[PDB]
Amino acid sequence: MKQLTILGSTGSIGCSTLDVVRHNPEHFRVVALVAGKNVTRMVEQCLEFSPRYAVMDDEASAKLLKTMLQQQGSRTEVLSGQQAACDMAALEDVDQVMAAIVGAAGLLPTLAAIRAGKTILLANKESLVTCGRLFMDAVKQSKAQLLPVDSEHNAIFQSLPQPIQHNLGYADLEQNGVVSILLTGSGGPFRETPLRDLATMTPDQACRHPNWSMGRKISVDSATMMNKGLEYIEARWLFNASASQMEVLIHPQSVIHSMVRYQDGSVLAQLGEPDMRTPIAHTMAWPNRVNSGVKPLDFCKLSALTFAAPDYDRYPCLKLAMEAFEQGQAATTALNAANEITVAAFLAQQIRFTDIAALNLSVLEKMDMREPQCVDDVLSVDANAREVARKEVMRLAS
Amino acid sequence: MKQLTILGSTGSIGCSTLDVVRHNPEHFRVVALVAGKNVTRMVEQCLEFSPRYAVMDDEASAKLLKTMLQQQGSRTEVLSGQQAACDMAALEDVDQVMAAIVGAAGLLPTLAAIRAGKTILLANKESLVTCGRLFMDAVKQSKAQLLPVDSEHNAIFQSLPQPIQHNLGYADLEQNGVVSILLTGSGGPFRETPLRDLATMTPDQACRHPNWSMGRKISVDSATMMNKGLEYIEARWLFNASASQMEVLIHPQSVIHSMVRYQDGSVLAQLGEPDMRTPIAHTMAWPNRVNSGVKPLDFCKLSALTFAAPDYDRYPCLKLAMEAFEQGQAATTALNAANEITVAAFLAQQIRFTDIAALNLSVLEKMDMREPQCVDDVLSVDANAREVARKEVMRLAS
Ligand SMILES: O=CN(O)CCCP(=O)(O)O
Ligand SMILES: O=CN(O)CCCP(=O)(O)O
Repeated sequence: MKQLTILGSTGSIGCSTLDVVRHNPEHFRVVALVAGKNVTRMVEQCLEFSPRYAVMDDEASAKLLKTMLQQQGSRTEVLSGQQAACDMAALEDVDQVMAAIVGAAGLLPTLAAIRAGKTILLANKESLVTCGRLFMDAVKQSKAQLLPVDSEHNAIFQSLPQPIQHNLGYADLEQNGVVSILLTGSGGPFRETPLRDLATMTPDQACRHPNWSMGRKISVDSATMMNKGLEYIEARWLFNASASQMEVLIHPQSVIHSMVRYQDGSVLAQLGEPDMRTPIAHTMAWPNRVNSGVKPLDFCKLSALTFAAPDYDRYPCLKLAMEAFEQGQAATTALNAANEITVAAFLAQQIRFTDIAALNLSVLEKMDMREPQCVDDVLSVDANAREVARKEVMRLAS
Repeated sequence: MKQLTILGSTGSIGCSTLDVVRHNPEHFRVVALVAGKNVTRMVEQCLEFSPRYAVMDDEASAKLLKTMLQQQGSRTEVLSGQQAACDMAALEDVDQVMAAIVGAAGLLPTLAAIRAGKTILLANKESLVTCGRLFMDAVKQSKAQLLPVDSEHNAIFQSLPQPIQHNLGYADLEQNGVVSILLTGSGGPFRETPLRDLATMTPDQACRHPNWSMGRKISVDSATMMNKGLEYIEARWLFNASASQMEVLIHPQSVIHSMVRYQDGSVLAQLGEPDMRTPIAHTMAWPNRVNSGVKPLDFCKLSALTFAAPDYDRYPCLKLAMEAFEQGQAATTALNAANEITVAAFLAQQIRFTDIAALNLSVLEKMDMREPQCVDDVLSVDANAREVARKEVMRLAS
């Protein structure tokens, strides 16, 4: 049996993970849950799965949680704060850590799992994006295996040969017959919205994906295709791909999740319901398989599958991300940080949908700092870009 | 370097194989070519690749070939007949045998390659279909590895886990996380032809596939979906799949070549240009890859990808094949044999398109023989069904 620390347990991916545990009680045990402020969701999960430990980011949420747990008589112990999360990620009995915190705040707990040599179920793209080569070196240095949970990188992983799967980020694509990695592709809810209407789209419209049901941050990123931008950066580290070994396609139907192009002309792809339980279950059971709760994809009830090149006038954030990778790690760390601040500002009705790409661009220009040489440098660049992004947001606020 | 005997070299798959050798002269050498009666094509191939040996099925064709080769001064030696083909398949220096003869006539040379422990690039579905468990036992008994060349089984193979790839036909699908195998799917050139017009379709119309450019036999089988019927039978042996582990879909665009359904909801698929060089190159280079001459699939210039359940009123041959597998090996051997005779009769303008399924059904009913216990029994059943099918054809001739 394999035992779990879930980072970001109350989130969309966290809840999907627990649903896989739920369907496979004889294969998977949760030792620790880590979350932020959603106390009701966390109390549901603690009462259901009886984890050894539960961590909340702030102490007030931890107290509310503990009060309810000791009333019901739960054996689950409650802690709070970032260091507690890092300790939960490194517990001896833990085999796998689901890294599903949103944003760069997930970085330190994820790195702690990595240093403890844990199998990392990686669903926190912002951490690899913001940390890059330093993240990949921490993985190589330790006994840890990365297993991509994000739907796209998971599909790529499944469609890659074993020498790459077993040496992720360090193996040579070309020697293993890989020509390129095909990153798809939904296009968001406004793929067919007139360009000139984009600025009037509300947070609720942006968070309503036709196919996916995920968190608000990721839904907005899908709308701007910053999600694909972040995944483009991440895929380059995870799979050791150059710019010429990356293609980005829009696939509106979200059936194909991504693909790998080989030298003989073959393209290998993963398909399925747009449901995170599938890629999560893939990583948790790898190299075997388990039921994930997701039913068989019915090919006779599908929409016709299409593809299209991304239009950078529609999706300026994609351009920003792809070019940030070329500009280096400081620009990338700062882009991620800015986008966290501007997406939050959009969701809090402080700026418009199209202001995200505008202010992200502005922050990048105003950033003037050196390439990070360590994790502390990554965090200084992050914190600084957050400060500049907050100032820029105030630039377009009522 | 790997060295080749090609069985059926002058055919569509044979020519596609030689094109892969052509693009990879430093990886692949042809020791022997085996063909039938197409002397011009065979002389082209002998003069180009300078094989050690060339075999033609009849002695008159061998003579015409030899006359031209010794005029030009070629070192290639010419032989004729079936036993010669079997010897070519077992030469010491041969590493791989492309089994690309059409029909059950390919059986004996393919079995000779198998007994010699050769890597079998298997593109002769009629042989496995007609020989079944006996074929798979010959493979298991010897040192031979099957590598499926047919576009569909190749796609399945690429989309299967390594434990299955390395123990093909004997490994358990369910233990390796496989729920089912999804066999696709073109539907032929008459997929959208009114049912009532099918009977007026000519051989030239039947042989014009929108996507594939292959031999006449396989093109007619694609039109009736007997191709899928034969591939259904073959896939059950190759992948150790039961009836409940097989799904058959129409995919009109021939981009997806087939798929594998896993327990967590994942579906793995191979995609590409509908071009046999790709699956051929996959098998020849396995577990590595080579350029096959096929260019990268352009997803931005594709038709929208669709799927549909097969309609047995449109494709009665599919029903015949799927039910023949249940009826056992004699019925299957006899169905294949009948279909070879009736497809030939259709191409020779002796019967109509729709007469293929009718006479195939008739032959099956008239067959009354025991399940084959050995290869000789397989050939008696085959020869007998050919005789009955010829008689039935005469039933509807002018
Ligand atoms: O893990 C799943 N995702 O990343 C969501 C994909 C939505 P997009 O294709 O619009 O980025
Ligand atoms: O190897 C390639 N084929 O089998 C040709 C497929 C044509 P179909 O899908 O109509 O059977």
